Amino acid sequence: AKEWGYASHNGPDHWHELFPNAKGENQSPIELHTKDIRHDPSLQPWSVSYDGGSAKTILNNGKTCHVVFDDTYDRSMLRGGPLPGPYRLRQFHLHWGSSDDHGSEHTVDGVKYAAELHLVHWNPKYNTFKEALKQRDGIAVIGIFLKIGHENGEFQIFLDALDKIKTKGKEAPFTKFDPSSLFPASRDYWTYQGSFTTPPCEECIVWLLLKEPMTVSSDQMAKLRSLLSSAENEPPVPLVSNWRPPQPINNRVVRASFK
Ligand SMILES: [Zn+2]
Repeated sequence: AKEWGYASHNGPDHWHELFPNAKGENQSPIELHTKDIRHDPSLQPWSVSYDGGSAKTILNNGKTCHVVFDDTYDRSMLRGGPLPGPYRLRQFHLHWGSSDDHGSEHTVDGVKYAAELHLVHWNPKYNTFKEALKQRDGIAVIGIFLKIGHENGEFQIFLDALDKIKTKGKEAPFTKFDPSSLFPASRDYWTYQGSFTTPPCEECIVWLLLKEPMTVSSDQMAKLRSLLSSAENEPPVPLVSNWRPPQPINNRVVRASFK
């Protein structure tokens, strides 16, 4: 089946061998150059209504750790911004690096953070997460950068569950958790259209990148890259890094919601 990873043989540069989309015009991530970004005053603020009761499970597919929500009906919503309507929250996951100096996927003015958080939502108008993947506005992603600093007690809630899913395939119950408690003070954002940063890299993403990072400690970052990519019974391979290099911007325009 689909065979990819982040190693030198199944890494980012070889993905296009098994997945064609990896060569489209609208791939992510990209690098943000504020000098080229104008403030679009037509952009409205965004808002969420998360039902912490919609959290179901936490799993380690060996590529990253996810947190799945019940998106079979309107429970945890995201609305506003450049969104044609409200979207359902499906899940979140992290990309990180080997050290605190790098790790994010998007970079601003040449600056890379320690990690990047992705909250994936989809448009109910398209009936079906699978069917939404076929539309340029099927998915909506909140992107949160992570910088090192004081320890985040909110984010810590989530980390205490990692133990239960150390290896690939693991999966455990994870309920009553509202990811909005991680959002930073400011809600100002960049926005552009792109794709998934993992195969099959569908170009169905409207991106909402926050200008302000959430802060976390190194102890917490360390915990994150202590997860294993190998299966429960296999030579333990640490999950060191799962970020994709920045792709070509092409003719895309990245709009700002702030001045
Ligand atoms: Zn992602």
